[PDB]
Amino acid sequence: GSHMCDAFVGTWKLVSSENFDDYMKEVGVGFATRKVAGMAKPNMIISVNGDVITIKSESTFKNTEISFILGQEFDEVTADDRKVKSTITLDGGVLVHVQKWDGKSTTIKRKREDDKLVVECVMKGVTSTRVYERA
Ligand SMILES: O=c1cc(CCl)[nH]c2nc(-c3ccccc3)nn12
Repeated sequence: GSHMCDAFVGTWKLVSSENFDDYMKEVGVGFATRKVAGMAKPNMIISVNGDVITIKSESTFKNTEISFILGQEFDEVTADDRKVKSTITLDGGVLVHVQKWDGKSTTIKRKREDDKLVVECVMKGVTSTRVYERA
């Protein structure tokens, strides 16, 4: 077993969002993508197999999947079609995901809080909070 498995593994559904449109604006997502992505109610599937973590997002907008080893940079094509260099670490029980592209950076933190999995996305000074519960 691991901390990761106990905390995060499973299937999660989006229950609330705050400031997601504003976050996407800051990131540079265009109007039509923001509108359609903002309507999505994704299920997010986290699994662990050895050192490899997989995060899969299924929605009516886009289905995405990343697999990675903590601390090891990888190339990620985001749902909004940015080509980014990503590194994900586990810091004090929080999954911290940094994406770098075009001289820009954004950080996505995923943590447990009570029965929720809380996703905080930060771009410059703008934060969006997305709350998931077990499916
Ligand atoms: O709703 C979002 C938005 C972003 C980045 Cl824009 N990333 C993200 N990751 C997740 C998520 C939620 C639950 C489990 C795994 C991942 N939700 N989520």
